[PDB]
Amino acid sequence: LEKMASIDVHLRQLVPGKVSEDDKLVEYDALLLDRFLDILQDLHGEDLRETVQELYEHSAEYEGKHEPKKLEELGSVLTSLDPGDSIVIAKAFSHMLNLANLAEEVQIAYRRRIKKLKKGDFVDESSATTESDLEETFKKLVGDLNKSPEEIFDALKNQTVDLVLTAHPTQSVRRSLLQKHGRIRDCLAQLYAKDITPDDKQELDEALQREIQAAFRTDTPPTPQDEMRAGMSYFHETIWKGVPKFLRRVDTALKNIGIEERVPYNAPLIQFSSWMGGDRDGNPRVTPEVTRDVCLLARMMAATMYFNQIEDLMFEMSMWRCNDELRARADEVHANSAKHYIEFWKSIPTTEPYRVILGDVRDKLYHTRERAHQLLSNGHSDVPVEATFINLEQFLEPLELCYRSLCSCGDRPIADGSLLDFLRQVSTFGLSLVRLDIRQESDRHTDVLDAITTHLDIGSYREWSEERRQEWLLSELSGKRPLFGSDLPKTEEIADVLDTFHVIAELPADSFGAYIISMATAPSDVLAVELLQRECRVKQPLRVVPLFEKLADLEAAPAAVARLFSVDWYKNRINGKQEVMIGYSDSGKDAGRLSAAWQLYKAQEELVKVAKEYGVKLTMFHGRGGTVGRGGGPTHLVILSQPPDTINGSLRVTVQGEVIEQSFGEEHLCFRTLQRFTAATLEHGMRPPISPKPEWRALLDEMAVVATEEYRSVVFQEPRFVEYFRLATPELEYGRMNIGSRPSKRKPSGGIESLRAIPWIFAWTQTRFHLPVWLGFGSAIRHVIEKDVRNLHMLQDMYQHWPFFRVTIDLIEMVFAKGDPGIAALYDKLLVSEELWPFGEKLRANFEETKKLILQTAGHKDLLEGDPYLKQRLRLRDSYITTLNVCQAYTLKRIRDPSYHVTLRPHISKEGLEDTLILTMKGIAAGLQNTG
Amino acid sequence: LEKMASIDVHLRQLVPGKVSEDDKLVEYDALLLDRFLDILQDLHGEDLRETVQELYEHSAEYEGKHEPKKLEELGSVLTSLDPGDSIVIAKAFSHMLNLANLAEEVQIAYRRRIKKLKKGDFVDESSATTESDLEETFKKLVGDLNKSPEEIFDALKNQTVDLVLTAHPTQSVRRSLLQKHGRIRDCLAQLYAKDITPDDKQELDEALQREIQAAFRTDEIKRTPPTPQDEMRAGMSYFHETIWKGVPKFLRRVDTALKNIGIEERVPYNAPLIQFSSWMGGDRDGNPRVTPEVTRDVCLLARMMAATMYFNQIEDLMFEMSMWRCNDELRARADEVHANSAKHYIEFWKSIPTTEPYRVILGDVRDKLYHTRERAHQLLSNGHSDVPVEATFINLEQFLEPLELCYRSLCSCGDRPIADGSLLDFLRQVSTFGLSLVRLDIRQESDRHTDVLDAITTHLDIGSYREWSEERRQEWLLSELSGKRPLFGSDLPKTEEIADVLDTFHVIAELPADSFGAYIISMATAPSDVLAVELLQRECRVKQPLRVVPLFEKLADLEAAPAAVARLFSVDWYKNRINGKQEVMIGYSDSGKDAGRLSAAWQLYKAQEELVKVAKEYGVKLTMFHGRGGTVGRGGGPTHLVILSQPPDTINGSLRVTVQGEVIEQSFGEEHLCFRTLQRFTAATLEHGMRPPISPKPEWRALLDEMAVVATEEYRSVVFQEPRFVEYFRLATPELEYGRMNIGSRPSKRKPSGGIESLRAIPWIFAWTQTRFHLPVWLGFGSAIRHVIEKDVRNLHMLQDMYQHWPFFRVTIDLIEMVFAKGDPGIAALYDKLLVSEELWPFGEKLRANFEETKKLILQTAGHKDLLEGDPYLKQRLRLRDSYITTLNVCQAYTLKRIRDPSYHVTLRPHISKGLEDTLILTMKGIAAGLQNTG
Ligand SMILES: [Cl-]
Ligand SMILES: [Cl-]
Ligand SMILES: [Cl-]
Repeated sequence: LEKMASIDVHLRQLVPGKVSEDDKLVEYDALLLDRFLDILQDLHGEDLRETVQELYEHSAEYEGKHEPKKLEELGSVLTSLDPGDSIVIAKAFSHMLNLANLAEEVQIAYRRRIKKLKKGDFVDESSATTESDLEETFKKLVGDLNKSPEEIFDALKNQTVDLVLTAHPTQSVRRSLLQKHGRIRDCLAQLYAKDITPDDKQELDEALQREIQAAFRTDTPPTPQDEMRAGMSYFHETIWKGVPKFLRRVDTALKNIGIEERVPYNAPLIQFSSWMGGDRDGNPRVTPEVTRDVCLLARMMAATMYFNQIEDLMFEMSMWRCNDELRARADEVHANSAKHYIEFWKSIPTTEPYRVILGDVRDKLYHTRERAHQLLSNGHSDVPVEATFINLEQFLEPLELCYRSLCSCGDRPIADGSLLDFLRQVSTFGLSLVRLDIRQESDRHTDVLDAITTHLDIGSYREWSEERRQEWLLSELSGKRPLFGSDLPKTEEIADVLDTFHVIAELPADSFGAYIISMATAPSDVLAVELLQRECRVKQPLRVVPLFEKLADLEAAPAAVARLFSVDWYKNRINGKQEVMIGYSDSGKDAGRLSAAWQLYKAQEELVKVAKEYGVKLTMFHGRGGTVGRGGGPTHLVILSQPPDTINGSLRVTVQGEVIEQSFGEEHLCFRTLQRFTAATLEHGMRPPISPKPEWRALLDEMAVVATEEYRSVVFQEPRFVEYFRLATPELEYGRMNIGSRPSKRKPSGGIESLRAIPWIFAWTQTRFHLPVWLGFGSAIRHVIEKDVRNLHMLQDMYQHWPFFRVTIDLIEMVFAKGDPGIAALYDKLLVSEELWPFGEKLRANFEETKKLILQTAGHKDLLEGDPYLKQRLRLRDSYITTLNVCQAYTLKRIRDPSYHVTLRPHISKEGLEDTLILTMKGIAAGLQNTG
Repeated sequence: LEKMASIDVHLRQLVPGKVSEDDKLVEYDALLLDRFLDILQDLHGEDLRETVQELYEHSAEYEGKHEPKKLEELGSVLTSLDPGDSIVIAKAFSHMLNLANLAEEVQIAYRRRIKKLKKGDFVDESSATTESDLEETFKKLVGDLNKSPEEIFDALKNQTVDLVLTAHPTQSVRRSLLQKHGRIRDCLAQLYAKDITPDDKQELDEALQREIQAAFRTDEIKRTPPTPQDEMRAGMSYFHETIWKGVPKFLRRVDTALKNIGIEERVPYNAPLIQFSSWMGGDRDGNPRVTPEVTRDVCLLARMMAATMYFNQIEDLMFEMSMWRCNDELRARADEVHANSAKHYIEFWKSIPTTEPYRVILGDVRDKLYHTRERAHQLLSNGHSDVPVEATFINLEQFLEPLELCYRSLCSCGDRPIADGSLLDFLRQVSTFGLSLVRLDIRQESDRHTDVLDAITTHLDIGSYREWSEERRQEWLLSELSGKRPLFGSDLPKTEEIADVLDTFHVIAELPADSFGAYIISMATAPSDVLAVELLQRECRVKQPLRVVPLFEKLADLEAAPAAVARLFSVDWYKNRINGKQEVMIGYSDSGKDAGRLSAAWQLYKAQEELVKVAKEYGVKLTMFHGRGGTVGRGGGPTHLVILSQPPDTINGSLRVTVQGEVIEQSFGEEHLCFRTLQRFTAATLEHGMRPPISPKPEWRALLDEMAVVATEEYRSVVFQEPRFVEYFRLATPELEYGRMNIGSRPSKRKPSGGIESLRAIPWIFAWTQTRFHLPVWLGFGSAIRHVIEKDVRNLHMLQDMYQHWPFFRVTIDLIEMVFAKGDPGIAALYDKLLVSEELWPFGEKLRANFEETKKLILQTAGHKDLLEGDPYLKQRLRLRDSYITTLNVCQAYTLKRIRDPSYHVTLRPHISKGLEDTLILTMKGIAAGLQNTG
């Protein structure tokens, strides 16, 4: 059984050097692959294992030298498989790739940092191995920026990082498999403890095989409640315990620069928001009942976690010396009816006052859970609302009383233990863990107000000009008469909108965040949501957040927001705070990526100018994809790259589902995520990036013109482009496939304009081509190099000295690292008409030229020259991904073309090609993670 | 703040050398003591901290050279304290001693073993650093005895270790304080990781200080002398702490060790290698607070604790059990369960689909567990329920069946590795803990049964069962058990005690057999006592009667015991009722209180010999239950040799031992300590079953018989013949204050009037353990060894041969020597000076001289010049503890003088920073926690 020696040789040939000396990635992945292949031999036979290992070896040789002969060598094997063998092989490479990710995570979490590797500039913030931790950021602020420790502390006090969980564009990984990945990571890490005993190591090996098999032997498009349940798992996994540890580390770093206070436990440095069950944009499956469900489910998970956390808190709080105030409350609580701690104590006596009060809190938490459960499964309760906590103050008040009393009695250290962590958990997570944003297209609000005005015999709000719409909406917001009643013809859509508002109205305000308007263009959209909110009797209306998607919408955004701030009603409703959302993926679908990047920098600049004008605190909400959508260290520089004063201590970022596991799956990875978001926000508030030189802005304006020209000329002007897109890519199968929880085309008939951003990026990411990400950069850089000899030098200056530019270029280079034109050529050869075959050749030439020009700008000879660790990990995944690519291509040809008969091979073991296609989609998706 | 330099100096003088090179004990206790003393300065002032530190330094100097001046300097400070400062200093030294204990536990748990330190004989089995682990025991059985691994495996399959939790004789430490100690041990251990980062180390320091303060600021006196339900709750803490998770880890290590000798099977998941029993809520012997309701309560409470733990564990089990390939049998069960109403996993899944059959079955089991928990809670809190009994698990088989279905099903499809994961741990936990975690034994005096039957026969006009001879008692009992007519009804004059007995039986009949073990008869002397319990059981309608276990306490009861047990096996009814299994109990503390220690030890070896002879004669499998104190009563490594020391064939794969409350924290408080405890019980049981100790040479037997005669003569001549002994015991010792003080949950004097004879064994041992004198343990040995050395010059050599080559003798002597390490005649003399009349002073002086003589003689026997010459690790830890205990000794002595004598006015000192009874209780609890086990 000498197969391990060969896979060892191929892994060492794929990743030759050591990116450090704790570089155990090759060792880790070799171990996981040996154990997996032994299990595979045991379950589906020797023949299956030999076939699989032959496929992987060819894949590694290809990712070695990129010989096109290797790809046909893979294909000859993969097409001769009957659907059963195809499914077993595809499943196998999916789990192998997953194991590579798990090993990769262990490497990242236990890679020792290097102090001597820091260069001293902003480039260090692009990798976790050199980025500034919390305290290095403090000493950067104190030494270089001449900020006082008091100023840093006060900034932290008023800072908020708000992380928004969004639905996975594909497989939102089930909670059970998250747990299994956790056990696998734990077993790996412990197996490499330089102190492990022989028996412990054997039992760890046996647990590792056991877990790999457990994950490999498990097989609707999950209901939005199920996907939400799955998306919330990271709170149980790492975030709940991780948050108080991080805040405590903030306290320590403050003590180490002379600050004697701790960060106030009620200061919302960390907040969590969710779109799961709230985003309705082109998703009729997200109903009012779905939103109510995920709201109550969230309140349930929160009550459970607080309930379970408060018993160990009750065990710790056994003191007797206390406040006069606390003693009064304890004697008060002692006057009542003790069912949830009989296993611990028959009853809580009055000489343990903290235990009395805390026991009453535990009882109210129990009634809170049971009521939320009763509302969820029925629609009414009988549990008195006064016997529960309804707002955060009812909850915080007795805990704060305990804290005051303990400090009163010289027991402050005890208070800074389980109690401080608990208080910080209540402040971070509230009664819901997350606050749900609601998202809907503006057009639906136009439809509702149009049915309303037509019903009042005043005309059609839709035909009205923007100014007339604003004037009517303003006259209604300032009036006292209601707008409509039950007597109102509602279409299914109009009734959905109003019913969603009624459900928001009947639920606690702690569950909701922002009302997000998709395709927002004008102030009347924002006023429409505010009016519909008020007239549906929502007592505390949500803050309305416009989403400006298209490029023209971005240009018109600061005028519309200034006009909104200028009207007295909206100015008194917002009370000096406004949140605006900009969409990177969406805008890229409109006008290419380079143009969306520069337009979003300028648009944020102008929005900040308006916000300073009217005295409003602006919060920029960064949607999905983009430069702000990356994993790990790059994000630190991403945040540092935003224009000066666009953050100002209030950051709101989408954590894309395709990165959320790499970011919160493990204890260390999670802690470092929270650390870098907080540190980059704090530093940016006190140390903005440089203002761009005037020639830099002129150069980017021209490049923006050329890049949007090329992008629209290929994507939108070419007549046969849509046919090519439907052939050289699995877009049709992705939409038909019940994969994306929502549908792809907003209007089923329409073109790419109506195609959503997620399938737009996905379709080209599956083929390792990524055209929506890089297209346009080529002609823009060619144009400026040819127009003036010196512009290359200017470009190289920007990449070296302008953070915004460096992060934009860095993203293009990274996406090219995940690209391989040869595989794309295979897709062309199998799936595209001969009439249309030369077209892909031209686009591929553009791919190569764009790659060379990006290298020239970054001063690099190879891709990712500055981040060898990431190059290593990506090169590792590519060996598995390439196999899922070839399998997906031939499977597509077999699905579309029943006239393509293959010489099948005999069944292998196990002692429908649609399923295999879905496997390859999920696999390739999991191996490429984030692109644009 | 250079105070740290002084406490470091004193600590290094107390423990000078290194018992290894991972000896960080002095570092550990120095760090903890520094942090504690800083907290003490911050809360109660600088003067309080300086006074306390001056006291501790003097205490350590005393435990160094035993200079009598140091004791008067301690007393001089301690008498001048007004009651407030007395409370603060006593509390302070209690928590400091606890920290010495915690540092000691960390040192023991992380001390690396040394393979080169093994000598190759049985002496190695007396210390954790050299004892044989499971695999070393296997290879010792295979190499030296040429046993096949299959024989070892079959022995393990049929071996059972049965550990019985009994009430702590004093402060059964509250669950909360156990948890704080856990956090402190973890901060220490993590603070010394040789790779730890600066911020982590700073935050661990902050957590350590925080936790030490948390423990110091909780009261440990007020409320009630905890109700038996509360004491049971506190006693059950070790299942949540370590035992629940600990059982499957140990069994898996057993599997690995079996693999390393060629055995490919695992220990069958239903095989009872480990069992737990409880007396908490069942022992009524001289304890009227333990009522029938108490028994019903602890049974149902235990059933709740078990259902809770299974409920929480089966959710992770449900996450692991996500397979789809399954058995035809399991697939059928999944389709059936799917036909029903799904309320306990909405946060996880809306409902369980049929393509996850293991999740279907496990979810339905989880539902049944929730109904069981809430139902038992309803029975406890009311008296009835409404939860249908068919919607719960009433016996262990309903519970085990679907889990075995999952295991069989998983193995059918080549998923055996998956089954040997979360599921195997679960099956072994169900088999070990059952539906109750523990089985409650009931214990009652035989005399109470005599009272019940006497009221019965008097009510029927046949005579008084009490006046009847033993043979007539037997004849009547035998005529009644074989008959078809009931014995009594409601029309029966019952005294309060008789009603207690009958209600106890009625409660036993109304509860599941899964909750009960053995009915143990205290002061058992004759077969009529056992037949009385069997009859009262049958006539009180207990459907599945408990197995009856006589407790032979007094020496004469032990001598007559094999005759009585033989007579019991010879009666056809009892023979067919017991079905070939019998458990008999012997009591080490009881026998020592009767006849001294040496005679009770030798008498118990012979008594076990004779009981085995009877069991082999009649073909019955005998189980010896070892009560509290004794040679079988120690902490840690010594138990390994203790078990190996029992007479051949007395164990035979079924061991039942009392785990005394004063040691249970040292044995089950920490992960490693727990694993090694289970390991040494299992390994010692297996080895004794296959490799008995040598049989004693005839001259060793004759010699021990002589020593038994002389030793009982001295012991009874001092305890029972000296008239003023009872007078002295009430002065030189806090026996009176222990009983009057609401300390021992039960009372001391059985009949309040009587002497030591009616005094229970626990207060008897305790009273003398507090004064560092330990008279009940060593008295009689002095004269015995003197007698045999004088009769023949050569007997010393014979004694020295026995200690070196006879395990029983070595463990007995080892125990006496260990108790002597914890003894100090100077402190006992201080108690004499403060509390004892002058005309009785020579009496104590004479007793102390016996103390000295026995000590020297014990040394001569063990071939040692210093105490504990062969176990420096134990000597080291004991020396460490004694420096703290001594201050609590002097304080307790002067506090006793202040309580008894209000005519003793002291020149008080001013109060320091922000009731002598509470002080006394503090000193008792502290000294008890530092001295732990003796005899
Ligand atoms: Cl989107
Ligand atoms: Cl639901
Ligand atoms: Cl006893």
